[PDB]
Formats: sequence, C-alpha cells, structure tokens
Amino acid sequence: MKGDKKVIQHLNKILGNELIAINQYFLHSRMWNDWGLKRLGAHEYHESIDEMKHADKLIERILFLEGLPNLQDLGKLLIGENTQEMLQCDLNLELKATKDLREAIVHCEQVHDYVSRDLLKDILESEEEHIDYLETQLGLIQKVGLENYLQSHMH
Amino acid sequence: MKGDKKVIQHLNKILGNELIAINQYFLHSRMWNDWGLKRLGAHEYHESIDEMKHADKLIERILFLEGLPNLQDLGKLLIGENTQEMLQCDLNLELKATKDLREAIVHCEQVHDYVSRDLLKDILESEEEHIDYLETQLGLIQKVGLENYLQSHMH
Amino acid sequence: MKGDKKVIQHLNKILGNELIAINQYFLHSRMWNDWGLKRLGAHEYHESIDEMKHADKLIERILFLEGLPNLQDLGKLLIGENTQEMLQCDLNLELKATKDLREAIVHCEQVHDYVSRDLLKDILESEEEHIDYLETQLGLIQKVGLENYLQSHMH
Amino acid sequence: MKGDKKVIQHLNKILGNELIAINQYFLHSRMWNDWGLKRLGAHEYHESIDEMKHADKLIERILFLEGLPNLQDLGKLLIGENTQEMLQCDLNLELKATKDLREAIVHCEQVHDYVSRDLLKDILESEEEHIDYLETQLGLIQKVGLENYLQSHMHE
Amino acid sequence: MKGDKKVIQHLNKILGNELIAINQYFLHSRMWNDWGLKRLGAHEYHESIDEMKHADKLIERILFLEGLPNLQDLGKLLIGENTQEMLQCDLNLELKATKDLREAIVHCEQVHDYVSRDLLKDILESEEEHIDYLETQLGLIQKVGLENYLQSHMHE
Amino acid sequence: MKGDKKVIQHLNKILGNELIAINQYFLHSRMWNDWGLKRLGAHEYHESIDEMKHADKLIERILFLEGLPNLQDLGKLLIGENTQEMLQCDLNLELKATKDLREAIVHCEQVHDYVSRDLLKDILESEEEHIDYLETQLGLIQKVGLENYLQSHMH
Amino acid sequence: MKGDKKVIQHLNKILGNELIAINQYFLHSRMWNDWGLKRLGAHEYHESIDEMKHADKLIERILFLEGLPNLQDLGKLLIGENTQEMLQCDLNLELKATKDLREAIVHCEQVHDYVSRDLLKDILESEEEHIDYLETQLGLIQKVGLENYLQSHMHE
Ligand SMILES: O=C1NC(=O)c2c(NCc3cccc(O)c3)cccc21
Ligand SMILES: [K+]
Ligand SMILES: [K+]
Repeated sequence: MKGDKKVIQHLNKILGNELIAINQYFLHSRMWNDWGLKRLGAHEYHESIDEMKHADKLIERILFLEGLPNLQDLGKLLIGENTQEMLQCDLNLELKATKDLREAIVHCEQVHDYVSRDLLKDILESEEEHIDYLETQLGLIQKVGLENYLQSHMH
Repeated sequence: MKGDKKVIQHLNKILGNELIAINQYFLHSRMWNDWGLKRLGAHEYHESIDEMKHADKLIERILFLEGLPNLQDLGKLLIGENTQEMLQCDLNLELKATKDLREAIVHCEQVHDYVSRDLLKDILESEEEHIDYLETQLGLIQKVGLENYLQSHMH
Repeated sequence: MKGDKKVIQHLNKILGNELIAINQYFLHSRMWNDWGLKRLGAHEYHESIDEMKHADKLIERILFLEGLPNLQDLGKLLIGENTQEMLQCDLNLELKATKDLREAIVHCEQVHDYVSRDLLKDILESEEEHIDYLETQLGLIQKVGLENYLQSHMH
Repeated sequence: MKGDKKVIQHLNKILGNELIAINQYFLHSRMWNDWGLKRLGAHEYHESIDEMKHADKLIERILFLEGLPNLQDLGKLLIGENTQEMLQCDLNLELKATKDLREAIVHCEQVHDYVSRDLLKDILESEEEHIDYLETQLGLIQKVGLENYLQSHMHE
Repeated sequence: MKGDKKVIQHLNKILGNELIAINQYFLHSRMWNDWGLKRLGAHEYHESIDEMKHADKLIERILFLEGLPNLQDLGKLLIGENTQEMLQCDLNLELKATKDLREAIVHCEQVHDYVSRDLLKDILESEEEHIDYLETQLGLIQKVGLENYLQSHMHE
Repeated sequence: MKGDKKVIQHLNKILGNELIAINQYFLHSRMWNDWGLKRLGAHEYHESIDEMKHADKLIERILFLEGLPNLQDLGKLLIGENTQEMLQCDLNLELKATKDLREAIVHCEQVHDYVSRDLLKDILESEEEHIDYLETQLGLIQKVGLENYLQSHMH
Repeated sequence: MKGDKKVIQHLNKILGNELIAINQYFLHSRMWNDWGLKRLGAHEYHESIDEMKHADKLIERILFLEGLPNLQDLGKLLIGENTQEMLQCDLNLELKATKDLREAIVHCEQVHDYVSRDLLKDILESEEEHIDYLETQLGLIQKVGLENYLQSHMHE
C-alpha cells in the first residue's frame, strides 16, 4: 500500500535509532556479564531484545508501505566505561529517541497515517518505560551507594 | 438500629483518621515504587489496603446504627520527602489514631455498645501492629544503616 | 522525566475527580448493601475499585513526570438519598469527569505528551462505559418500574 | 448441476427474506442489549445467527444449481421501537417468510427438485419454531404484564 | 449519551462499508468453496466474520451515542467472477473503506470524540491488515503463477 | 408388509444402479492407487462404500416389503482410461442414477409409500453431493491444469 | 585473561561479518514475509537468530580476552531484489565469512589459542551448513522451476 514518503523517512529514522540501541544495549549487557554483574546483564539483554521487537515492527510497516527499510546506516554507539556511565549513555540515547518519535507522530497525524502513529505511540510508551527504569537506577546509585547498587546486581 | 449519637461521632472520627491513612500510605507506596524501592512500595500498599478494610467496617457499622458516614472531610496528609520522613509521618499518624481509638472505646463501654467496642479493639490491634512495624523499620535504619536499609528494599 | 507543568496540572485535576468518585461509589455501595440491595452494592463496589485503578495510574504517571500527586484536596461528593438519586449523582459526576478528560487530552496532544494522552483515553473509555451502565439503569427504572428494578437488585 | 430457473428464483426470494431477518434480528438484539435487556438481546442474537445458517445453506444450494445468489437486494427491515413492537415486527416478517417457503416447496415438488424441497422444509421447521417463540413471548407480555416481562429479561 | 450528529453520520457510513464487505466476502467465500478452493473459501469466510465483528462494535457505539444504526441501505457489492478479480474487488472495496475511516477519524478528533476515534483506529488497523493480505495474494499470483496459486488453495 | 409391486420394481432399479456404482468406483479407486494417485484412490474408495450403504438400505426395504432384491443383474460399468475420463464416467453414471431416483420418488408419492420416498430422498441427497464433488474436480482440472490436479492427489 | 592482539582483531573481523549477516538475513526474511513466502521468511529469520548467537559468543570471548568488541562498524549488506538474487547474496556473504573464519583459525593455532579456535570451528560448521542449505535452494530452483520453488515456500 503506497505510503507517504516523509512518513517512511521518519520510520527509517526511528529504525536507525533502534538499531543503535540494539547494539549499545547488547554490548553493555555482555560487559556487565563479564564483570559478574549478571542481574544488570540480564536486564540490559532484555532491553536489547525489546528494541529488536520494535525494529521488526518498523521494518514490517516500512515494507507494507512500499518503502525500503534501511539497516545499513548505523549511527554512533554511546558505550560507557563503568556502570554509571553506561546507564547514562543509555539514557542519553533514549532521550534522543523519544524526541524523534514525537516528531514522527506529528507528521503521521498531519497526513492521516493513523496506523503508523499508533505503532510509534506504542514504541514511545516502551521507551518512556525504559527512561523510567534508567532514571530510577541512577537515583538508586545515589541513595544506596555504588558498591551496594553493584552488589544488588551480582546475582 | 438507632445508635448512640456520640458513639457515631467517635466512629466517624476514627473513619476520618483511616481515610487520611489510606491516602497517605497509598502515596508513600507509589513514591517508593517510583524510586525503585519496590519492597517498601509493596508493603506500604498493603498497609493502605488494610486501612481500607477498617474504613469499610466503620462505614458499615455507622450505617447499621442509622448514622451518616463522613467520607467528605479529609484531614491533613503527612507526606514525607524521603524514606526516613515517610516512615516517621506514618508513625505520627498512627499514634494519633490509637489515641482516638482509646477514647472511642471508653465511650462505647460507658453506653454499653459492646459490639462497637469490639470492632474498635480489633482496629486498635491492627494499628498497634502497624506501630510495631514502623518502629522496627526506623530501628533497622539505625542498626543496618540507611544505605543497607534502602538496598534491602529494592527487590 | 520532567513533564509539562500544565499536563501535570490536568492529571492532578483528573486524579481529584477520581478521588471523589472512589468515595462516592464506595459510600453508595455500602448504602445499597445496608438496604439489602446487594447486587447494586456489589456492582457499585466494583465501580469504586475501577476508579482506584485509574487513580493509581495517574499517581504513577505524575510521579514519573516529576510532579507532586495531590491526594489532599477532596471535592464535593454527590450522595443520593435513594436509588434513582444515587444513580443520577454518579452520572452527574461522570459527565463532569469526561468533560475534564477531553480538555486534558487536548492539552496533551498540543504539547506532544502522547503517552499521557493514551492513559487519559483509556480512562475516558472506562468512564464512558460507566455512563452507559448508569443511563441504562435509569432507563430500566422507567421500563420495569422502580419496585421491580429494586427487586432485581436484592440478590 | 444446472437447476430449474424458477427454483433458483424461489431460493433467491427465500434468501432475500433471510437477509432481512439477519439484520432486523441483529439490530433488535443490540437495541435490547443497549437497554439492559440482556436476555432478550442474547436470544435475538441467536435468532440472527440461525438465519445466517439458513442463508448459508441457500447460497450453497443456489451455487450448486449454477445460479447467482442475490445478496445485493435488501428488502424492508421491520424495526420496532419498543419490546412488544419489535417482537411483533419479527412475527410479521416470519409470517411472510413462511408463506414464501410454502410457495417455493410447491414449485420444487412440481419440478421434482426433492433435495431443494427438503432444504426448504428444514428452514420452514426452524421458522415455525421461531413463530412459536414469538407468539409465546407476546402471550407472556399479556399474562405477566409488560413490566414483569421486561424484568425477567434483564439478566442472563 | 448524545453523540455529535456528524460523528454518528460518519459511523453509519463506515457501518455501511462493513455491511457491503460482509456480504461480498461471504459470497466470495462460498464461490471459492463451490469451486473446490477450500483454503481461499475458509480464509474469506473469516474475513467476513471479522467485518461482522467491526459492524457489531459500530452498531453498539451508535446506539450508545443515541443514534440510529443504518442496516437498511446496502451499497454496491463488488463481486468478481474469477479468483484474481475477486481479490481485486476486495482490495478496491478496502481502499474505499480506509479513505472513509480516515475522514471519520479527522472529524472525531475535531469534536473531541476520542473513544469513537480509538474504535475507528482499531478498525483501520484491521482493514490495513486485510489490504496487506490482498496485495500479497495478488503478488503471489504473479510470482508463482495462477495455476500454482489456485492449486495451493485447494486443500485446507 | 406387502409393498406396491411397482415401488418394489423401482427400488430394484435403484439397487441395480447402486451395484454398478459400487464396482465402478471400487475399480476406479484401485486404478488410481496403482498409479500412485492415493488421494483420489482413497476418496473413490469411500464413494464405493457410501454406495454399499445405500444398497444395504434398499435391500432391507425391499425385503420388508416382501419383494426379492435383485443382486444378479449387473448393468454396464463405465470405466475410464485416465483420470478425467474416470471422473466423467462417474458423473455420467450419477446423472442417470438421479433421474431414476426422481421417477421412483414420483411413484412412491402417488401410492402413498412415504417411507420409501424418504429413503430415496436421502439417497438422492447423497448422490447430488457426489455430483457436486465430481463437477468440482473436473472444474479444478481446468483451473489448476491436469498436471497440478494429479500432483495434488498423489499423497 | 589478556588475549593475543591479532586473535582479538580476527574475532572482531568475524564479529563484523556476523553483524552484516544478522541484518541482511533479517531484512531478507521480512521481505519474503511481505511477499507471502512465509516458509522462506521463517527459515531466514532462524538464520538471522543463529548469526546472533554466534555474535554473542564472539563478543563474550573478546571481552574475556580483554579486548573491545566492535559493534560500530557495519559493512555492506548484500540485499537482493528477488528470491534467486537474495539467496545468491546470502551465499556470497557466507563464502566470504568462511574464508575469514579459516584465516582466523590458522592464527589461533599459531599462538596456541585453542579455545578461540574451537569456538571458530563451531561457527564454521554452522556457516557450512548454511552454505549447504543455500546451494540446495538454488539447485532446487533449477530442478523444479522458480514458480514451483516459490509455491513450495508460501506456507510454513
Ligand atoms: O460524606 C458523606 N456521608 C454522607 O452520608 C453524605 C451525604 N449524605 C446525603 C444523605 C442525607 C441523608 C440521608 C442519606 O441517605 C444521604 C452528603 C454529602 C456527603 C456525605
Ligand atoms: K415482579
Ligand atoms: K505445482
């Protein structure tokens, strides 16, 4: 079904953000596992898988709309060197992702692509839940101390 | 069955205290959840539900006694800004609640409303168990230290 | 995540409406139970619980957006003195609630808070279902007569 | 297998009646549900589904006989505005439906289309059962009073 | 709860489209079954049932909004006479249906009927999924050839 | 119970038709199996068994009516030499069979043998279902092509 | 445990090949699904997941050896426009992948990193199974014809 060209551009931009996040979260996950922080590693793995699910839906929507999904261009991964930096890198990425999602929703609404808007709203809800998680973890580090925070994520 | 007017007044006073506690505990619960202190959030949620159960029994008793349950007047919520303060606000509210319960029981006994006395005694038992819990949490903050106390209430 | 100040104001207004409804429906429920109209009492209890669930989600959203949920200011309960009046009082409350929900949604859309919009839309769907129920009951009182209507809600 | 042209016309006429009944009963059902008369709404929903089943068999038969099932021409829905009227509208429709079924059976017998006759007889049995239900409901309104009758149909 | 008059008109227009689709898909289904293409017949039957579900929700919404659901006016059925034509007729109908859904959503948003908007959005998602299916089937006829495509739809 | 002589003659004629069909379908079934077209062989076997069931009921009815069932006179089998011819031969046989069934029913109705009429009507319904199947298969040969049609009946 | 720097370079090169394959196979899967060729889509999805598992093991090994896994540099995806081209693009990628795996194993053996060699051997066994599958599919297109090949991959 022939889609709006600018909608497809917006969907590919969001897909590009999700592809960064997949790799960034997967690497952070395996770094935490290598350090013995297996609870952080598992949670970050599941964040990576969630982003994959969003990417899948975007790819499927772009193909339905007769566009070409762009899996070739990969933007800059924000990789931290320690736990606090890795969480902050994830948060910085998510805040850019939600800005782009809002701009895409505006355009979908203007051209009456209400199904694409709904898909993007569902993705936005997931990303705001991730922001909540990340803000909460950074706050916990300040409240319980870094050593305790890391201890709680060993097992 | 026509109840004693001053009994009904006392029952409405206790109901008023329970309505404050329902809202105070519910908000404290959701603050703790928002901060990632989910064990505190869950326990405080169940404290809110317990107060709802007491309020239900008071409302039923007042209606049986042909009085009007007052759910309109909401007194001052004591909301803390950190875990230590939230627990102490709950304790301050519970100590006022038990004072009012004792005065209500005195009057029930004087006018031979032994069933209302028994209901208030059961509520007083629950409130003293809550005081025990709160005093114990504040003691644990001292004995294990704040960072450990908060850490223990993350999961 | 810092929310829009007016969005948070609107969410607190909707929360205030839900807090009125919780208490109004809970009292109406216990009045109906006291009168032996147990089917009305049970259904109205479940309406109270449904409003509690909405209030919970609003409180959680407000806190995530770094606002202060207002559980202190309780507006006017609309309490009836007989079944038709109680049903009409619930309906009057719901009609005010849905007007406020629509105004809140308009503002969320304007400032691109699409997740808050979605939460409010879900609440609005529940409130219109409650309006449907209430209008239906008032219609049934006319169709089957008040005595039969009450009879059908004894058990 | 090429059927008799007039048999196919009769089958399409009965199909036409069933298509009216499907919509009329479905709308009546949802009206009753909207008023809180859920027992009437559920029963009328099942009457709509039963008509759908008859329509299905007529469509299948017409196609087997190499005719064209007519789902385009929808006749007049008899929509009532209160319970007694809605039941009476259903009854009025069914009485027309059974007259048409009888005339179609006559013609099937004359041209020896005994399988089409048997299908129409089965549908006629269902429609007479519906007439029994409807006459009974109208009678009950008279016997128990309208308010009680509606009361008894609030809950499933 | 009295709805906006133009919202109710839009809802009745979408209902009208769904009523066409119910009959068109049901007839196509039984045509395919009669030809021995039972997999197409079953899938098209389920498309007819899906449209019935949407019609039901629109009828319920219109009644809640104190309007009159229009089940009397049935527009033009697009009946094909071979598999490719039947799929194309379904697609042509769906494309008209989604245009009307979009215009109705616009108006619901303007008058703040956000619940009606959400219902129409859900229906639009289902109809775009149907367009996906239909475009895919037409594409497969081109890729695998018509004879193979039909062969693959003989058996369930 | 003494039956009408012409009714019994008609029932024996229909029985004769069924006996032809039993053998014709059984042979066609085993030809298709020998050629590796097992789905056609199985379906045609079940057509043979269905005709056996009809023959059984006719024999039982004839005997009840105190006639002599004729299993001796076997009419001409219509055996094809390839799949399309075999299907067409079955259809030609079925078209003769249904003509004879209609004539038999006319006579049963005239002499008020309504039970024999009902048995013949049931047999006629089965035979028209078989006609539907056969016409459909011949149509499928045209729609999917002979090679594909045969391929679909291998397994 | 400090690994050999050239081993880590080789592991990152193989990881880079796996990252290309994950995306190429995922896109090819979703293209085949969009075309209704669901059996090809499903199989290609599972090929993508298999490459993800290999990438995970490589990342884990690189981190254990105190290297930095490179998930940033993504080489050229080879995307086909039709089924035959997509299969050949996958095959071309796999042949490059196995050449790089063999060179990595040579170097692991030279510096006595026998555990890294064993990991790469396991990945190579999987990649040669993928090559077997791809060569077989291309051969089946020649043996049964493209239309039949595609037909056989419509349904899972
Ligand atoms: O909080 C409240 N508890 C009540 O009972 C109440 C009200 N009662 C109205 C009423 C009066 C007399 C008999 C009745 O059956 C009901 C009105 C506003 C607020 C409240
Ligand atoms: K009664
Ligand atoms: K083939």
